[PDB]
Amino acid sequence: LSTAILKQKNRPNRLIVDEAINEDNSVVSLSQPKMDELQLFRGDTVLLKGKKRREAVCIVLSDDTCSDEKIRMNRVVRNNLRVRLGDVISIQPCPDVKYGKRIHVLPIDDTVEGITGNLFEVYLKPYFLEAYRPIRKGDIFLVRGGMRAVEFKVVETDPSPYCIVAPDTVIHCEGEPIKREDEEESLNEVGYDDIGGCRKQLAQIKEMVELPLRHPALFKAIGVKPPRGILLYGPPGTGKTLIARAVANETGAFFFLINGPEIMSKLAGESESNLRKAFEEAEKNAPAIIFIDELDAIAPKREKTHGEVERRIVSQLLTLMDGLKQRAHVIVMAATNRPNSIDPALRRFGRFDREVDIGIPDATGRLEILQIHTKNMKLADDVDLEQVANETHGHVGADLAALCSEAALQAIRKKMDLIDLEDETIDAEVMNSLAVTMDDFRWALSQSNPSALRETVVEVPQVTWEDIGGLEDVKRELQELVQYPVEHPDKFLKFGMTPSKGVLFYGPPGCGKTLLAKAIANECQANFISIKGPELLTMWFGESEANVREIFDKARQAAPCVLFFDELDSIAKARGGNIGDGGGAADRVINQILTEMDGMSTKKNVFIIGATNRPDIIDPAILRPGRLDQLIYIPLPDEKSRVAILKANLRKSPVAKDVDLEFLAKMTNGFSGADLTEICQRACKLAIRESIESEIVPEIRRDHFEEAMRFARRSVSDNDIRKYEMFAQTLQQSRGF
Amino acid sequence: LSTAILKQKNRPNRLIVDEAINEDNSVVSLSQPKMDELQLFRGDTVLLKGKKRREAVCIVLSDDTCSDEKIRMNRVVRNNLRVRLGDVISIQPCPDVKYGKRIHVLPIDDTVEGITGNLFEVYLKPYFLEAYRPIRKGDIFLVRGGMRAVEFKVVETDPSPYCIVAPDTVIHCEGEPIKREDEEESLNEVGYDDIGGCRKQLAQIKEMVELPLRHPALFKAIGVKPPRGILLYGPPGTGKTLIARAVANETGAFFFLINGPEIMSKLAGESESNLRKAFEEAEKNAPAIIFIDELDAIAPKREKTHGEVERRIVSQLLTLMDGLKQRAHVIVMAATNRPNSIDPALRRFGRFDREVDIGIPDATGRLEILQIHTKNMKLADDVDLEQVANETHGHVGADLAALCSEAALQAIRKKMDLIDLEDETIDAEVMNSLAVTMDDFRWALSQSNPSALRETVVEVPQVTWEDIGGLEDVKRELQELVQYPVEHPDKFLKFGMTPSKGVLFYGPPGCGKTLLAKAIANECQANFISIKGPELLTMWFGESEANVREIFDKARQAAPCVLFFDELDSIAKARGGNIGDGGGAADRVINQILTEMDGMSTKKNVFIIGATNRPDIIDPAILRPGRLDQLIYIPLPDEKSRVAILKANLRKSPVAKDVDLEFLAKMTNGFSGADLTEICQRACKLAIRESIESEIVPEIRRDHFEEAMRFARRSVSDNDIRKYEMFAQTLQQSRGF
Ligand SMILES: Nc1ncnc2c1ncn2[C@@H]1O[C@H](COP(=O)(O)OP(=O)(O)OP(O)(O)=S)[C@@H](O)[C@H]1O
Ligand SMILES: Nc1ncnc2c1ncn2[C@@H]1O[C@H](COP(=O)(O)OP(=O)(O)OP(O)(O)=S)[C@@H](O)[C@H]1O
Ligand SMILES: Nc1ncnc2c1ncn2[C@@H]1O[C@H](COP(=O)(O)OP(=O)(O)OP(O)(O)=S)[C@@H](O)[C@H]1O
Ligand SMILES: Nc1ncnc2c1ncn2[C@@H]1O[C@H](COP(=O)(O)OP(=O)(O)OP(O)(O)=S)[C@@H](O)[C@H]1O
Ligand SMILES: [Mg+2]
Ligand SMILES: [Mg+2]
Ligand SMILES: [Mg+2]
Ligand SMILES: [Mg+2]
Repeated sequence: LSTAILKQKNRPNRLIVDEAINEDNSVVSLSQPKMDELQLFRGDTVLLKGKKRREAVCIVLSDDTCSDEKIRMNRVVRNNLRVRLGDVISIQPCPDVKYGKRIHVLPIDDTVEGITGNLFEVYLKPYFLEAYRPIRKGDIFLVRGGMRAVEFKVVETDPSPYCIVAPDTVIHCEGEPIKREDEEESLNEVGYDDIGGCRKQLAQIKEMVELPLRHPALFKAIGVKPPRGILLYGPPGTGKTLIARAVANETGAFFFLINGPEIMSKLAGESESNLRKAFEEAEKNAPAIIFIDELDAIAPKREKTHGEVERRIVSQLLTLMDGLKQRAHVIVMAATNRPNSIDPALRRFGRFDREVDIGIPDATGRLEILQIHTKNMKLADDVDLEQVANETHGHVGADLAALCSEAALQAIRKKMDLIDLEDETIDAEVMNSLAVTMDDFRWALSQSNPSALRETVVEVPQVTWEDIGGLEDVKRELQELVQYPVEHPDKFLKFGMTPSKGVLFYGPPGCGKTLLAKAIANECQANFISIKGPELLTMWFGESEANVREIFDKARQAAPCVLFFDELDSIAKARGGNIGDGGGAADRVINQILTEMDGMSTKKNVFIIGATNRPDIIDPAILRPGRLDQLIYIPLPDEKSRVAILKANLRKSPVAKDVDLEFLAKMTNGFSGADLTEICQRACKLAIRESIESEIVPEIRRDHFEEAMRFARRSVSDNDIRKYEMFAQTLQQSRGF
Repeated sequence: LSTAILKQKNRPNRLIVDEAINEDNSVVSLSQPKMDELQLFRGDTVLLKGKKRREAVCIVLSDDTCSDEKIRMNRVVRNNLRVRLGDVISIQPCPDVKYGKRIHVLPIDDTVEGITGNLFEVYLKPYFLEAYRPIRKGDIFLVRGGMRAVEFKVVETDPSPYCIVAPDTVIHCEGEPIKREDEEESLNEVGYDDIGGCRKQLAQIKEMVELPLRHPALFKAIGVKPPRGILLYGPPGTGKTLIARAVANETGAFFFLINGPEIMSKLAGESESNLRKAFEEAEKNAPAIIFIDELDAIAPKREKTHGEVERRIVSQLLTLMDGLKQRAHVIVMAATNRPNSIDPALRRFGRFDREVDIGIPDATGRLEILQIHTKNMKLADDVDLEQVANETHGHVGADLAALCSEAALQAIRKKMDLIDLEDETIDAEVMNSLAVTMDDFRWALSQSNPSALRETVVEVPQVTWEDIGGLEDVKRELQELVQYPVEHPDKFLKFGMTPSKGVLFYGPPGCGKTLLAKAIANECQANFISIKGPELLTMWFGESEANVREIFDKARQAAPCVLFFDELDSIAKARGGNIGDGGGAADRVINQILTEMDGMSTKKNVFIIGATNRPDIIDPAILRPGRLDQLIYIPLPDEKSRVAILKANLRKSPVAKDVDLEFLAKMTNGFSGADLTEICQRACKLAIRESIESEIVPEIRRDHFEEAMRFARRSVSDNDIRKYEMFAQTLQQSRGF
C-alpha cells in the first residue's frame, strides 16, 4: 500500500512491442483489433509514448502481418525511445500540425566519410515526394543515396513545435557534421531505472512531488494542502543527487537546479541575485521544481556564521520560501548530508517539513545496485553477485561504484603483457576479450575502497530461532511481549491492559542474551537497532550528548523496532562499581536515557530491551514500572540444552556421523553457550593441523573433539552460579535501599 | 602483480646502444638484420625515442661495421637524450618534413673566445651542401671551422614543428651567445629515476594517471570510470612535490602547476580568477594534468576559517571540480601533508577520492635514496652505505639530503689549511682531491640534522624466532592463529569456522611478550604497528581522541598487519588500581578501543594482540569473545629454556669456548629472560674494565660470568610466581563479577 505508485498494469492503450521489416522509420504500427478500441485514422501523426520522455511523431498504421497484443515497429525506435523489450509504447494521435518554412537538415557521422558536395541533395533528397514530413526533433535514423545507412540529426527551429512542412521553402546545409558524444549523454542520461535500493523512498517522492503537480485538482477536491518543502538527506554517496536528476528527466514540469557551492563562490551582493532570479524563473513557468543541491552549504546556523553576506543568503531564502503561494504551483526540493547543521528556521512548518531519508542500503538493496552498475560490463561465468553483495557492509551506492571499478582495473593487470604504453592506439584483439572474473571481486573487496562509511544501521537480523539451543520458555515468553501487541491490537484494549514497553535480560556471561534479542526482531520482522554500552561512553570525550536523543528519534522513524542496549554493565561500571569511587550507576548517559525512554507512548510500536551480566550494579531507576519492568533471568544451559547448543553451532560443519553429541553435553556442567562454541572452534582448529600436514579426507572426526575437551575451561565460577541464583530470586527488591 | 607497470621487456623495436666513430651527429645507426624487421628507408628522419622526452631527428642508416642487437651512435647523443648505458633507443621514421624559411642559428659557449665576425659563416657554414637539415630544436653537438669542437644551440621559430629547410632564405646571427646554466637545468631536471624508495606508490600513480590519459579507449571498452581526483599525502619532506615534477617531465599531457601559497598571496577578487584561468587552459588543451601543490593552503575547513575570500576559493574549487566531464580528459592531482585539515567536501566521491600515501621509507628504501644523492659525489673507499642506511631511522628523503650535505661540509673542514677566504678564486689542486669519508658520515649522523620527523611507523620487524629462547609451544600456537587463516583460506570456510581476530598475552615481567609479537609479524611477513600504553594516555592532555580512530584506520591500509597494544597495565592503572581511587579499568581510551575493535570484519586480514603483566586489573570487557578471546600465559623460563635464552643473547658476543652455559641456567631459578640478559650485560661490563686497564686479549672470559652471578637479583618474587599461577589457571572467570 505504501508502494502503490509502482502500480501500472491494465491500461487498454498500453501494449508491448515486436518485429517490423520496414527500415524507413516514418512508419508506425497499428493493430486491427486495437484500432477497434482506438480512434486511429489514416495519415499524419500519432503521439506514441514511452520511457524517459522523448518520442517519435511520423506516419502510422498499416500492418497486422505480425499478430496483435504486440506492436510492429522499426528497430531504430529501440535505440531512440526505450532501452528494449517488455515495456510499453503509449499511442494517441495528435493530428494536423502546421505548415512552415521547412525544418532542420544537418548530418552527424558517416557523411564526412566519402564525397559530400551539397549533402542533403546528394543522398537524402529523393526520400520526400508528396510524403511531406510529419516530424519531430530528436529522431535519428538510417538514410542513404548509397551504401544503405548513415544516421542524421536536427538543427534549425522555425517554430518550436513540430511541423508538417511544404515546399518553396529555404533551408541550409551550411553547418559542420558532428561526433557521437552528444548522443551518449542523451542515452546515459539517468531515469528511474538507474536508481536501485530505494523503492520505499521513491514511493514517497512521487506522492509528494509528482502527484500534486500533474493533478492539483485532487488535493483541491478533498481540501488538503500539498507540501512545498521536500528535504532529502542521508550519508554521503547514497544517491541523493542521483534522485535529483532522475526526477529532472521524468517530469513534465520545468526543472531548475541550484548548486549550493556555485551560489557561494559568487561575489557579494551578486549571489543574492542568483537566488532571486531562480525563484522568478519558476513562478513564471507554471508548475515547476526548484532543487537546491547541497543545501547546508548556503544555509548553516545564523548563530554560528560570520560574514553578513552569509547571513543575508539565509534570510534571503527564508523570504523566498514564504513568497510561495499555492497558486504558483512550485515545489522546492533540497538535499543535504548534514540535516542537523541546517538553520533551524528552514525546517519549520511551511518551509521544509516533509523529510525523506535515503539510508544505507541493506543486502537486498546493494545487490540491486551491483546489477545496475555491471550491466554495461562483460562478466565471467564465475561471478556470483549474490555472493559479493553479502560481503559488503559499510558500502553505500558510491562504494559499490568504486568497487566495480577496482575490479575492472585488476583485470587489466593480468593483461599487461598484450598492452603497450609506448603504442599510440593498441590492438583490439584484447579489447574484445577482456572480461571480469570473480577472482577480481575477491581482490577489490579486500582493498582500500572497502574502507567505507559505517555508522548506526537499522535492519532485520539474519539470525532466526534455529540458531539458538534451548531457552524454549523465553522464546514463548518473548513472543507475547513483542508480537501479540504489534500483531493483535484487538486483544489488549478489550481486556483493558496497556502493554509494557521494555524488558531486561540478565544472567551469567555467554548464555545467549544477544541472540535472543536479534532473534525476536527477525520473527516479528521488525527493525533492529543495537547500541553497545561502550559506544554510549565514548562520544563524550568530544562531548556530544545529542547522540542519545538522536538514537531514540532514529528508532521512532523505524517503528516497528526493537531498541537493544547491550552491555549495560559497562556503563554502571563507568565509575568502577557500587563502592567503586563512590558513585552510583546513574550518571552521564543513564539520566539522558531514562528521560528519553519516558517520552515514548505506551501505544508506541517501538520496544526497548536491555541486557546485563552484572545485576548488582544496575541502578534502581532502570527497573521502574514504565521503564524496564519485565525482568527475565537467562540461566546457564542445562544438560538437555547443551545438546541443542552443540547441534546448532555445527550446522555449518562437516561433522562425522559417529560423533556422539549427548556424550559431551553431560560431561560439561558449568559451561555456558560461549564455552561450547569455543570447544567447537578448537575442534576445527585441530582438524586443520591435520589438513595442511595431511598434504605434505576433509571431514572433522571424533578424535578431535576428544582432544579439545581436555583443555576446555569453565568460564563461570562455582560461586558465581550461586550468586546469580540470589539475584535470579529477588532482584525486584533492589530499588528502595 | 601490483608492480606490473614496471614491466618493459621484449619489444622488438627496443634495443641497446654501442660505439660510433662518426663525430658529425647528423648520422643515426641502423642494423641489417634489424631493418629486416623494420621499414627503414634511405634518407630524411627517424623518430628515435629514449628517457625523459627529448630526442634526435637527423639522417640515419648506414652501418653494421659494429655488430647488432646494439646500436651505433654518436657519443654526444649520450649527453643529449639518456644518461648512459643499458637503456633503449626506440626508433621509427617520421619522413618528409616541410621546407621553410630556414631555422635557428645561435651559439652558446666557445664562440665568444676567439675571433667572431659574422659567426655562423666563419666556422659552421661549409657543413651544409645538398645535405640540407633534417633537424630538431634542442640538439647540441660539436662543430668548427677550427680547433675541432664548439657546441651550439637553437633560437628562432618559423614553424613550431621541425623542418627540412631550403636556401634563398633569411636568418640571423644577431643574438648574444650564452652561459651553461640553461643546459644544466635541462640535465638536472627530474625523471622517474631521481625518486627512490617508492615503487609501490608509483605503480599506483601510473595506473591512475598515465593509463587513462594515453589509452582512454580501455576504460571505455570495459565500461569503467577513471578517477579525476588523485590526492597525494604524507609527512613533510617525503618527496611529494618531487613526484609532481617527475610526472611533469614524463607525460605527453599538458601539465599545469598551481602553488597553493601563490594563489593566496594575491589580492581578493583576483586569485578567484587565477584558478578559473587554470582550469580553462587545461580543458582547451586536450588531455592534461592540473596539479595543485600544497592543497591545504587554499582549502581548509569552511567551518573554521574567517575571511569571505577564504571561503569563496574553497567553494570556487568545488564548482570547478564538478565542471569536469570525462569528455575533457583532465586529471586533477593534489598534494598535502595535512590530509585531515582539508575541507571534508573535497574528499567525497567525484572530487578527490583516490588517495596515494607516500610514507616514511624503510631501511631498504632509504638506502635507495642515499644512492640517488651521492651518485654525484666522490666517495672514499671506507664508505659503507648499507651501514649508514641502517643507522638513520626517523629520516625521510629530505633528511638524507641534509645528511649527505653535512658530511660533505665536514670534509671541507679537514681541508681548511689549503683554502683561503681572502683569495678570490682558490687553487684547484684541492678542488679535485676533496672526497668524502666514512669518518664524516659518522659525524653527520650524530649531529643536529639527525633530528628528524618521528611518528607511527609500519614495517616488518627484524627480529626472527632465532632471537627467542624456549617458548616452543606458543611459537607453534601463534602460527595457527595468524598464518593459516592468512595463508590457507580454503581450510577455514570448509570446516565452517570463522577465525578469531585477537590474542592476549599475560605473564610475569620480562618473559618475552614483546619478542613473541614482533617475531610472528616477521614470519608472516606482515606489517607491524606497535602502540605502547603510555602513548595512549599522553595525547589527551591536548585532548585528541581521533588518534585512536586513526590508528585502527592506519592498520587497515597496511593489511596484512598485526596491531600490538603493549603495556595495557599502564592504562588500567591510569586510575591506580581496582580499589585505587575507585574506578574500573574502562575509561578514556579503552571505551574508544573496544568500539574500534568491533568495526573490523572477522574476515579481515588485520590481527590484534594485547599484552599485560597485571592480569588482575584488566577489565572484563577486553576479554569478550569477539575482542581478545585467545588468552595465552607466558611463564617464567624453566631450566631448559634458560639455556636457550643465554645462547641467543650471546650470538653477537666473543664468548670463550670454555664458558659452560647450562651451569648458569640451573643455578638461576626465579629469573626471567630480562634478568638473564642483564647478567650478560654486566659480564661484558666487567670485560671492559679489563680492556681499558689492560692497556695501561679481547674475548670475554669464564671468570667474568662468575663475577656477575654474585650481584644478580631475582626480579620476580616468590609470591608473584604463585599468584600468576592463580590467574594462569582461571582468568576466564574474571568478567561477570
Ligand atoms: N542507490 C543507488 N543506485 C544506483 N547507483 C547509485 C546509488 N547511490 C549511488 N549510486 C552511484 O554512486 C554515485 C553516488 O553519487 P550521488 O549519490 O550523486 O552523491 P550523494 O548521494 O549526493 O552523496 P554526496 O554528494 O557526497 S552528499 C552516483 O554517481 C551513482 O552513479
Ligand atoms: N543458547 C545458545 N545457543 C546457541 N549459541 C549460544 C547460546 N548461548 C551462547 N551462544 C554462543 O555464544 C556466543 C555469544 O553469545 P551472546 O548471545 O553474545 O551471549 P551474551 O549473553 O551476549 O554474553 P556475552 O558476554 O556478550 S559472550 C555466540 O557466538 C553464540 O554462538
Ligand atoms: N623518495 C625520495 N627519493 C629521492 N629524493 C628525495 C625523496 N624524498 C625527498 N627527496 C629529496 O629531498 C627533498 C624533499 O622535498 P620534497 O619531497 O619536494 O618536499 P615534500 O615531500 O613535498 O615535503 P613538504 O614540501 O615539506 S609537504 C627533495 O628536494 C628531494 O631532492
Ligand atoms: N624468551 C626470551 N628469549 C630471549 N630474550 C628474552 C626472552 N625473554 C626476555 N628476553 C629479554 O628481555 C628483554 C625484554 O623482553 P620483552 O619481550 O620486552 O619482555 P616483556 O614481556 O615485554 O616484559 P617487559 O616488562 O616489557 S621487559 C629483551 O631484551 C630480551 O632480550
Ligand atoms: Mg551531492
Ligand atoms: Mg554479545
Ligand atoms: Mg611541497
Ligand atoms: Mg617491552
